Amino acid sequence: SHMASMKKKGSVVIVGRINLSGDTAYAQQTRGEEGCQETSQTGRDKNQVEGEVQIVSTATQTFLATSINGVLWTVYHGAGTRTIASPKGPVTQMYTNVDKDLVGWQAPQGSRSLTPCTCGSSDLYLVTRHADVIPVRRRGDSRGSLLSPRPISYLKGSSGGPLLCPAGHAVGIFRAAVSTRGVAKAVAFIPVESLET
Ligand SMILES: COc1ccc2nc(C)c(O[C@@H]3C[C@H]4C(=O)N[C@]5(C(=O)NS(=O)(=O)C6(C)CC6)C[C@H]5/C=C\CCCCC[C@H](NC(=O)O[C@@H]5CCC[C@H]5F)C(=O)N4C3)nc2c1
Ligand SMILES: [Zn+2]
Repeated sequence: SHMASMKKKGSVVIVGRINLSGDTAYAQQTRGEEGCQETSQTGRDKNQVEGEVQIVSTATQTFLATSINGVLWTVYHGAGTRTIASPKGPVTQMYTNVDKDLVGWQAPQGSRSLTPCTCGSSDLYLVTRHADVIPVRRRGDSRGSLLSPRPISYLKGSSGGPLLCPAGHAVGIFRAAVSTRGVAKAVAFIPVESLET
């Protein structure tokens, strides 16, 4: 049967975190590939969630997700409409806006949220999936220039991650990057003003 064969997409799965709790940022893995794949099909994740910045994966892609205002946020171009695995099964998005490249699920129990920035700073810090902290000078409301131009491979797979102000508040989450000749020159982010409700 055609219809009896039709499968459902898996869930997004938290497979790690970027620990920002001390004086040193570092990535932690909390689930390997096989467990990720199994957890994606069942949607049941018994792992204890911690921190603000999660490493997340689908069957095919991996990226980041950041908790702000009690919502775990990430990019639509990573997560699409997918549910997220939780200790109680798959959890449906409570926010979806493809026009902002944004989705959100209720923050997992045990997680913490970052504080939205109110400083109006232009000195930003992008945290990557590799726990690199990359100085960015803000350009207007939703863009930023890299102070230090690195290869664009350094930024691949960090969408959903936070841009932070000097005090560690969330200014937005990383959405896109602009390069020239393969060197990253600027970034676009979803302002924290939209990361609420
Ligand atoms: C499908 O529904 C939608 C809805 C809205 C929507 N909105 C945007 C902007 C969009 O873009 C897509 C995905 C996004 C991306 O790659 N995001 C990053 C990442 O890391 N992704 S990822 O985590 O690897 C991944 C893929 C999730 C797992 C962080 C970069 C890092 C490196 C980029 C490498 C080369 C790619 C350069 C692109 N450049 C660019 O578009 O610049 C724009 C154009 C001019 C201004 C500027 F904003 C770019 O950055 N893109 C291309 N797709 C969609 C799709
Ligand atoms: Zn701030």
